[PDB]
Amino acid sequence: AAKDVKFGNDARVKMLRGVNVLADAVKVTLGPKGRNVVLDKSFGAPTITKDGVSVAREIELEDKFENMGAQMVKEVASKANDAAGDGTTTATVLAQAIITEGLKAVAAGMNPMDLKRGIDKAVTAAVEELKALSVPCSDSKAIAQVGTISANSDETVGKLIAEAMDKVGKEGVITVEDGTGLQDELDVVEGMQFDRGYLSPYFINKPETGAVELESPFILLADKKISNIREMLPVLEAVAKAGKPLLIIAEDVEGEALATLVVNTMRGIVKVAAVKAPGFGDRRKAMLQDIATLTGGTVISEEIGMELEKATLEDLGQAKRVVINKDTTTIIDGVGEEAAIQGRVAQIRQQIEEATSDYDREKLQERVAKLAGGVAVIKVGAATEVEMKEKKARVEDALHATRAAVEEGVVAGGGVALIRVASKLADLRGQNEDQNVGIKVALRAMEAPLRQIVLNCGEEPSVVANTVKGGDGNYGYNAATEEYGNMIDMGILDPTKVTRSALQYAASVAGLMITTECMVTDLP
Amino acid sequence: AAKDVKFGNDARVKMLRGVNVLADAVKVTLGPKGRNVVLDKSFGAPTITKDGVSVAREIELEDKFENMGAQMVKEVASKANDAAGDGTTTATVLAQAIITEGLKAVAAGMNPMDLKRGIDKAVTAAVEELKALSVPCSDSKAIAQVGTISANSDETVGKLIAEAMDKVGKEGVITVEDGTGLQDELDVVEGMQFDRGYLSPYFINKPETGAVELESPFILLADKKISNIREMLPVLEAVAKAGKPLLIIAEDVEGEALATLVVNTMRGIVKVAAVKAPGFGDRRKAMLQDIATLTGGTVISEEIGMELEKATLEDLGQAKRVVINKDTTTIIDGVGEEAAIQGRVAQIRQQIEEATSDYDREKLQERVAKLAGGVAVIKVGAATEVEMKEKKARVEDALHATRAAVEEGVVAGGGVALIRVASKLADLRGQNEDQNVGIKVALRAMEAPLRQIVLNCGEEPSVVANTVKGGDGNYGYNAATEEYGNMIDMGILDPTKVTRSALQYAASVAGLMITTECMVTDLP
Amino acid sequence: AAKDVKFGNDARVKMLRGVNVLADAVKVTLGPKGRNVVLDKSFGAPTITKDGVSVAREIELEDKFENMGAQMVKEVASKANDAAGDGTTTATVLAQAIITEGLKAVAAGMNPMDLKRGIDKAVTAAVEELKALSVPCSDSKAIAQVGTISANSDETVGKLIAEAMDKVGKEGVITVEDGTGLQDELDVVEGMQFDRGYLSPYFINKPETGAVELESPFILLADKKISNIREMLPVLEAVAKAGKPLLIIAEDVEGEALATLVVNTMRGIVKVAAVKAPGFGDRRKAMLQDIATLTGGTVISEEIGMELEKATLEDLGQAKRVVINKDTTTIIDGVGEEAAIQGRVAQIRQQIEEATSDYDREKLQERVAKLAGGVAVIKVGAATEVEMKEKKARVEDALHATRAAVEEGVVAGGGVALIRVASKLADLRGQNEDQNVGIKVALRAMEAPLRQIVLNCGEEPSVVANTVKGGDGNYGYNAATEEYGNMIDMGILDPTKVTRSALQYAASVAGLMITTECMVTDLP
Amino acid sequence: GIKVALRAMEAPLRQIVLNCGEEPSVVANTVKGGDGNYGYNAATEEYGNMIDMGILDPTKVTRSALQYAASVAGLMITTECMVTDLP
Ligand SMILES: Nc1ncnc2c1ncn2[C@@H]1O[C@H](COP(=O)(O)OP(=O)(O)O)[C@@H](O)[C@H]1O
Ligand SMILES: Nc1ncnc2c1ncn2[C@@H]1O[C@H](COP(=O)(O)OP(=O)(O)O)[C@@H](O)[C@H]1O
Ligand SMILES: Nc1ncnc2c1ncn2[C@@H]1O[C@H](COP(=O)(O)OP(=O)(O)O)[C@@H](O)[C@H]1O
Ligand SMILES: [Mg+2]
Ligand SMILES: [Mg+2]
Ligand SMILES: [Mg+2]
Repeated sequence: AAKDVKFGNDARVKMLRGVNVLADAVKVTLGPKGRNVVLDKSFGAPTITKDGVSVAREIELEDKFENMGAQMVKEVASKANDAAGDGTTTATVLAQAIITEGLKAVAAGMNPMDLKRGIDKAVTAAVEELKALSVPCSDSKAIAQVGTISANSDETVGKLIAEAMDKVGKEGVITVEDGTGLQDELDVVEGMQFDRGYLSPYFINKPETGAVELESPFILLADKKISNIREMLPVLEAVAKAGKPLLIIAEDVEGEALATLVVNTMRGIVKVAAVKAPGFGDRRKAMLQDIATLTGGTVISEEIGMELEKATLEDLGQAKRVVINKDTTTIIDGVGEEAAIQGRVAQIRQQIEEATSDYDREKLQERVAKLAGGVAVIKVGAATEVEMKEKKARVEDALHATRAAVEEGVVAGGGVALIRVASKLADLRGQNEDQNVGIKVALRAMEAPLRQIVLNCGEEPSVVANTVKGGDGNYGYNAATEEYGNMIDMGILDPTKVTRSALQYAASVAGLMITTECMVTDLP
Repeated sequence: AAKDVKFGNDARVKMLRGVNVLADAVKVTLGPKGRNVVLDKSFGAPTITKDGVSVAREIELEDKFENMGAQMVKEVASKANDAAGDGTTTATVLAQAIITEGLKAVAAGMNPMDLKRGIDKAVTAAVEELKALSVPCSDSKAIAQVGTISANSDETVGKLIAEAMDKVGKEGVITVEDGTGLQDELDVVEGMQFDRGYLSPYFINKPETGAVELESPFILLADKKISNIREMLPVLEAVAKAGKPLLIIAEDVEGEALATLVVNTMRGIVKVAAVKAPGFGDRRKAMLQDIATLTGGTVISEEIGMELEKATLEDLGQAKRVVINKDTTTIIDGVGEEAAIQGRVAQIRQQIEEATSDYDREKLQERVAKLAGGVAVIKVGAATEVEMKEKKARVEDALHATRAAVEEGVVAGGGVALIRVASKLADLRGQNEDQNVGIKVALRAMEAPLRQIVLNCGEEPSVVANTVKGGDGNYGYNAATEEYGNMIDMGILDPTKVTRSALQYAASVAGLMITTECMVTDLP
Repeated sequence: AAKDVKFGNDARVKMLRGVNVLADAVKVTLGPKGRNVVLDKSFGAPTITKDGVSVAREIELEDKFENMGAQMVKEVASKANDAAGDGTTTATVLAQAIITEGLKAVAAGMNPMDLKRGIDKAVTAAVEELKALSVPCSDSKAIAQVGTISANSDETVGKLIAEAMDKVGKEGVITVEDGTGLQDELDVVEGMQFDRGYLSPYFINKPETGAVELESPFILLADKKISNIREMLPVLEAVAKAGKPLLIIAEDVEGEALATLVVNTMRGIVKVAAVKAPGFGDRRKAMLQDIATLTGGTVISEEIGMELEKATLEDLGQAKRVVINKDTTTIIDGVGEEAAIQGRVAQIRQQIEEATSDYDREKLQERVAKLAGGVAVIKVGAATEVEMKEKKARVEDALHATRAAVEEGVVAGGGVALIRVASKLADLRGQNEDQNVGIKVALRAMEAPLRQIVLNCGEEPSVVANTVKGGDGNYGYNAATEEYGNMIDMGILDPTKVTRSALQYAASVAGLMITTECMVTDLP
Repeated sequence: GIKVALRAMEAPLRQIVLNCGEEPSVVANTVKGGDGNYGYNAATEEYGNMIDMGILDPTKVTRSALQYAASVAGLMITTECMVTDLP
């Protein structure tokens, strides 16, 4: 509406303070010695977390100019989380050091626009160095180590995650849920399973819980619900002839079908139970072909060349057995050929490489794992609900970190990789002196993540940093153990992607931010 | 809306004060000499309670940082109540001692994360120690003592509760209601009974108040309302031929069926009364099978290939007698075999262990006890509603305490068990000194519940503790009689579960709380 | 309701200050060394921009009289942006110099109406000089230079845009969208394409992702949607007789027509499917004739003398092949005479030349590019969301700058064109002295854009101005390299249209503003 | 109390370095690494034997300063109450 305007240094100073407030809050949660930050909620209970992205979202400042600086730095932490789900706190630290030094350079009389370019080119060069340093992380011990390091140095977290990734496979789906006990527990689901139970409670086969176990059953898929649509007798009768159980997947099954069905099942004529498809028409219809092909069956195209009666017994899918409860249906193993299993998976590859990425990929891969791999769920122990969210959150960070480490490798932790690369880029130069200073400023900022970790440990950041620089390769300081050695051998590893993303996201916002001459905001 | 941020010691001090305010409110109500807390309600007259959880829920501080501290400690008291329904005041005290000592350790210059690990390791060991100490409470005398101790040393409450648990059984359901008199009274329900009156007021078998007693009745169950679908008479007529009374359970019965029924019943041709099912769709339908199986009858499943007319006299269940009134229907005993009763109970086991837990188990166990055991209701006598709430509240706490004592045994009271276990753990060490101090801090905090009890009695908390520590096993100080002796022999018992839960819940929040470096809250 | 009135100098001073506030905020972003402006909003994330128009739109002042001045100057920046999309910051600067000097003239005892006439006369003469100075930009290198200069001396932007304009042609359409990747990308579309996908997913000719390729298809256009209006069989059969694929464009196609169509396409009867028309009746109907004429087909005018069945195979248009996916339909090349492609284009000239220009031209030219030229889409890379809009914003400025440069030619950059033309007009005299001063003032103001650029550089604007005036023709100062030379040789180019528009738009509003004797506004 | 007194000792060295515009934490760490009279001379920005270089304090002044500092400190540590004239 109405504006308050500041020029040059006055605008940058206020912006810097906003950045410092946001960043200082974020910094205390960086490292094994990192300490928790509590966010005030008026909803039910306060939240205490060591996750940098969560803290950044929450922070808004009373001073409009300072707030604007903080709001812009908020995004780098936000973007880092979006990319790999970890290193958000580290990214914020880099933004803090780049911005502070860059503004200082601007004060010196240098053109910030040139400074951005220096920084941006330095960043591009730094990224290439990170890729060189990055080494594959395919073994279980290394995966555990990244999980352990990511989840505030918890060895158990990394170990459990490593087992999960190993058992489910490369494309498997891993999730984390609240645990009943104080103990961390891993659950693995083998085969094809979904969240819909049986409409006919009455047909219970052996176990209670409403469990339905059909042995060598035929699977029926349809695009229409069945009411008085019981007319499918030659199809069901054919099944009746073989004396085999029938499993039905469709939009819905009505009381008429179930009433007659229950008696047929109860007298032993046919053991048949029906369960509703996954949900939305786009959702269930897409998911039907895979169940059909997996079981060797044929999907009934209601809207096309098929009808309720029209379909021979061979069109039905076959499975060893199924498990049905009120809320869930499990197929033990449908009998289908590998060419069909892979073919269903192969058509999925286009689906995998999708521009949408959010929503489409998450659900779609779940089908993929289920079709040929497996799905794993991790339970987290903790006496209280608040302890539980912190513990679970860190575990998720480790889960994301392992995913990042596998796909793009790992680099030495403790901030050593950024400080080590900075020495390498010492010879980088640009078009003019202002750019050269910008390049140098970016390198200078690289050091900061290392020293924050040490600072949070209540130890002199400068002492540790000087000895670390003096060292070679992966040599660095272990904050937790309070001693010096090879970071990789100690099991402290940062996934390369989070490290890279942190530096690129920090620099990207920082470069433009340092170039701000004029700030525009509302008056009180 | 901007946020207020505090760092380190300033945040921890404010947090501590919030904790102290909440804890001080709770502490005064701890022990035989515990004092009352009055909660102001604009609803009606103010409430007076000695229950710590009730007091904890109410407390919220003007200062946002202090409030945040209190809200976090509020949860330990709240969680304890949810778990066992007692020891909430004791749990809060442990949080008070743990946090005060822990923050002080942080002040010294130690990693809070390490202190928390020390505390957690000590807690895990403490819990295990409690299980060893826990002496089984399988007799009525011990149960009475735990009830009496829970009820702020009210002997009548404890004895009454023991009789209730004894009479109903292990899976029996015990509830407490406000009495219409000044005297405490126990009510026990035998056989199968439900909260539904009779549709036809007109037919009363003999006793007044709508009391219907059918002698050797046949019981009919249905999934249908009856209006102009009276055609079922061949079934009714068959019963008329028999000369036996008919009991009817269905979704509803209307005047056409009721009006014909009334005259047939009025002049003695048939003695038949109809009552509506338990309540909600699958809740009532779920409960129909047990009624019919218990009585040896068959449920007419509309939903299953059966019909209203289709049912023989033999299908109907048989009972010695039933009792009905305007709001209640009771069956003295159905003729059903034990293997079928157990089969119904066995199938209930899945129902027993379920994710829903809250409310589902409460209603589900009601069916369970009703099916083979008994249901007990306790009335509390008080002239005034305010006196009644305090008296009744303590009774419920005692009821929960007995349930906890039966399930997990008991430990010596007066906080002696926690202080006694602490001596055992004096030999517990972690990876480093910071953890060792955390361990030591937890052990130190164990003593506090004992001393708070003594403190409330106007006696030196430290001296009593020193003499109690010098004792063996269950030796301790009895606050009520002001002298030392064997706590178990004096009838002071703490259910193991409440003691265990108190320590675990208190420590879990306390550990996280001491690790707080930054607190964020809204501006004043 | 009530009004505040100010007279003479006080009114002008408040107006001037309002102008100065707006202009000072805008000036900071002018030049290679220009600096960013950050805008705060309650909707999403704060904006960082170097675009003067974006900054101008936001600014509104607390003082009603100052606001009135700022609002009037806001329009010159806005109008310039709307006219050419670039030079908005420079235009604002001219308004600043014109008004400052003009007001000074007002304070000199001069008639403002005459001063305005002098300004207007000087501007008319200046424009003609600009017309003479402009040299056509026809080579790729020069276009790249204008794009690069507009994009704040970013070489990649100029390179990418130069390739695009050359490839799409003069009437082709170039747009910019946010890119998925970090790097900038260019997409070029050949032939005729539209944004509506296929109704039948089942219909995939060969490649996956819903990709359909029909070889030598017959194209059908209709003004109706097919539900149960299935009959068109003799039309369909004729295509079947031919053995060629059929493409259908209409308001809609239903499942009944699609279901039979799917079966028809699978076995081998016909390879045929339909895609929905562009959108609104006038947009789709107006766009139907061109697709039919392009392919040599006839649009079925349900409205006119044509109906469903009434139309043989020859009526249908032809194309070499089409590309169909979920979101788009592409015609590779329709077979039609150029006597008709041009005819569709020729009627378009009235369509191209009209008052609406916004909405109408974008969509209409889009058709034009598709009909005879090419369409290019540019994707913008950036690590972060804030970087992405700044990068993208500048790219649009370059896109518009290149469009302006090709249409009207280019002039030397750095503001040298205006300073050089001012010397030329040094002998222009009006009716009287007051006008002569007004003229002289406009010439004086021309110099300012050059010096503002130098001022942001951290160098003395006056020293550069004196040296540049002393020089000849295109001689000027390069802010980026800090040295003098030939601006054209350097590659610093100003499209004539942005330069001309800036000067005329600034002057038009400025002349009126200096004329003010009294200002009326609401009370504070 | 012991730790408080031992690290309190560091303050004058660090103060010297701080005044000079040098990092006290860095200088002190290296000086600790050395032995005897070895240390950093703020005036010349060099490390070695401070006494040989030309920087030293009498033992009596160093001792007296340290003991007086501790003596006054202990009195403040033990001071429960203060009494003064109104503002
Ligand atoms: N025990 C440790 N010793 C040395 N460095 C560590 C240790 N644990 C973690 N780090 C490092 O410090 C970084 C930040 O820790 P973290 O809180 O997880 O931040 P993110 O939240 O990961 O920025 C890690 O990415 C890693 O390089
Ligand atoms: N007469 C007593 N003598 C010694 N200890 C007692 C006596 N009565 C109760 N206690 C103890 O003090 C604790 C707290 O009493 P209570 O008010 O019931 O708190 P909860 O509400 O149980 O925290 C008991 O759990 C028990 O161990
Ligand atoms: N590197 C440069 N050296 C000299 N002059 C430049 C340079 N870059 C841009 N200019 C000039 O200064 C003007 C303003 O730059 P710009 O920020 O793009 O403003 P607009 O936003 O174009 O007013 C340009 O139109 C051009 O004439
Ligand atoms: Mg991490
Ligand atoms: Mg109690
Ligand atoms: Mg521009």
